[PDB]
Amino acid sequence: PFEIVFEGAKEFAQLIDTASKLIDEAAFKVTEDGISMRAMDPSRVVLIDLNLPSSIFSKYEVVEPETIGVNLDHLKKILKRGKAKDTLILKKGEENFLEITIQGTATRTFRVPLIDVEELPFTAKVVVLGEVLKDAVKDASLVSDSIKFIARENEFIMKAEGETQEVEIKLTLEDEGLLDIEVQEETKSAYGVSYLSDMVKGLGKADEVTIKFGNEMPMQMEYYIRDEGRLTFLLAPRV
Amino acid sequence: PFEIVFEGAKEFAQLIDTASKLIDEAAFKVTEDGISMRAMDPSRVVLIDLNLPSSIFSKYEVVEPETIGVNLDHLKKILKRGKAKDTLILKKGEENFLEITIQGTATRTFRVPLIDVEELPFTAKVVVLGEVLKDAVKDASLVSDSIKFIARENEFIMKAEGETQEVEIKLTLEDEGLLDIEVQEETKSAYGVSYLSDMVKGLGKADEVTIKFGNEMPMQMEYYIRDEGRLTFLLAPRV
Amino acid sequence: PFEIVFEGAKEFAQLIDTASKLIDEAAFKVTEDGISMRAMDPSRVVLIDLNLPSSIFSKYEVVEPETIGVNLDHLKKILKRGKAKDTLILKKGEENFLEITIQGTATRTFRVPLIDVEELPFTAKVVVLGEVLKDAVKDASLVSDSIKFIARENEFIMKAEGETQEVEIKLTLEDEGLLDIEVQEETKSAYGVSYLSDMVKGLGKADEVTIKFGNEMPMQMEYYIRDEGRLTFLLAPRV
Repeated sequence: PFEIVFEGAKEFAQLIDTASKLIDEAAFKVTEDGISMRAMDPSRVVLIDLNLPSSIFSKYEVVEPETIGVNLDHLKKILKRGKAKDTLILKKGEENFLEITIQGTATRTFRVPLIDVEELPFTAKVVVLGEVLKDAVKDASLVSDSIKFIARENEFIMKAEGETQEVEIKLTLEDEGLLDIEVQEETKSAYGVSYLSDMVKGLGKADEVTIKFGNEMPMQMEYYIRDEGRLTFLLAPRV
Repeated sequence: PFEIVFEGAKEFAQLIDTASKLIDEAAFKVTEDGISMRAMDPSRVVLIDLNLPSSIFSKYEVVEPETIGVNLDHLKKILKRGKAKDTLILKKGEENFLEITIQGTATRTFRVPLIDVEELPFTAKVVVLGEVLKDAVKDASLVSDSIKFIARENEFIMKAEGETQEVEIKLTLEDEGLLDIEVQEETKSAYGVSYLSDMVKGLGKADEVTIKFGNEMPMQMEYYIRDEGRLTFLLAPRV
Repeated sequence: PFEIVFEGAKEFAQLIDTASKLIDEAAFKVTEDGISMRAMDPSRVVLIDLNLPSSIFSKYEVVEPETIGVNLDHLKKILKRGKAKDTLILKKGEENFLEITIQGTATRTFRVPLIDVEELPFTAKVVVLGEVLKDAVKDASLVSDSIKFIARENEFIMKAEGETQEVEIKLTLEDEGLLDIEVQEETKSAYGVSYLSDMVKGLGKADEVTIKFGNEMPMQMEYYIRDEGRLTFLLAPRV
């Protein structure tokens, strides 16, 4: 069916690690154009959409298109064996088995059984640095389990208050953190910090994150893996 | 009342972290000259005297003098959010609330409720490197809960023995560790290693530590934070 | 009896640390030529043979030959106090006490009581990089408690399978990992991963490891500490 090679096994491990913090089971659609995966977290709050085009792979050969289901927690522990300079080879041919090869000084091939997996009018859009978003969520985690997103004409505010203390992060476009802001009407919404904590991990300091959300509306978070691999989250608002 | 800015949020976090290992509650006197704090550990063995002059702050503006009480364990977790290059802003104006702002790529402002806090003839003086003192205490921690301090005319000895093993550290002025030694009469005293372990943390390898103590007498340990900020411990002798 | 000095206290600590993961009690024979130690793991599966010649020591003076018994777990915690650039001095003279001196900025001398300790036709030989052997064992640890060693005329295979998954590492001399291979007849044998995990720790990426084993036969693993200090393991085959 296919032979797929990814340079930098550790970074691919982190990518799967990030997803594994929200999902445990997922089906990967392997086509001629790339690898796509759409899964949902157990609490049905987060929709994860991962798109890995062939351009981010050193070698991409798919003889026949196929959808495979893997255990991300199982897959993660194997991918963590790879170093930063290691080469990752994803081979599939034994009908119901996935070959995971970590190639560095030597060639180490894992053999994993495949499993059966069952397969918005945003009024505010902002583009923020991954660092700022990461720090803001962690800050909110100290004071509350809930973080509020506020977007005005020329300012973006992330605010969280608890029983005793409070944290607030304001961005006004003239700052380094905020790169772009497109707001139609004043937009307020609150989300679970615990969820945002998991989907914010793996973010680089230079990563550009696009956030779309509305009043009492789910938010869409999107950034790119190696500039071509798209990772999109759809987070439901806090009840 | 005041606006105080400190460059290097992580180092300030470590300073509060060090104190938090001995005290949980403390009152900070904020004057025109600097910030001072005098608190005592729960076991009433250690007296901590911290002095932070305005010279170690990038911006020091105190409109009106005031004494504020904070939870160091609470304060510590917030200050740990700051990086090494981060900017720390301590703002106070809302009568009973302290604003803690971590400023790096973006501006993140915490809001913390203030709490109500209730506010020797040394015969031997030595000046030792922070590294030597740190290593000696940790060495003593392996063999005993008690460490003995011995100071002669031209030698300084830290010795600890347990039930089975023993460690000894001798300094004779001609060594790199000992920089100065002023001893009137032969001086012996023992102290709790657990306490010395906490007050020795955060010490640099180049820090100069001045130790004063006497026979069956409490010891005074003092070194400087950024060459101007004075940190002084008063440790009672072992019973 | 002797005064022995070793430059690089941290590396010596790691050496004792590695052995301590297999043995808890051992007798060290100190002669004019070097220090040797032969002990066995509690489960009587592994024989450890350590040889430390005088050439790896900065100063080696043995007045009288002697065999001393120490607690490696006790010894390890003391040696961990030493840094990479620290100097280690092993002094013995008080008949039943060992002096352990860590010398860096200052001189810290420990005093430890000595204890009383009670003192193959290989058909396949391979020389492999320490990195490859380390990675292979860790890979096998994920899928099974048993790892199989296979050596053919011009290929060396380490294979492990569990209940659901499988890992395989093939080396064919033309690879970077395999440096030499001398095989008489086809050789197969299996060993416990848990044991191999402990004796593979401390291995460098550039270390050359010589492995000798036979059909249903114990394996001999050998590499060198600082090119002169020989460390040899004798691991029994899996039942």
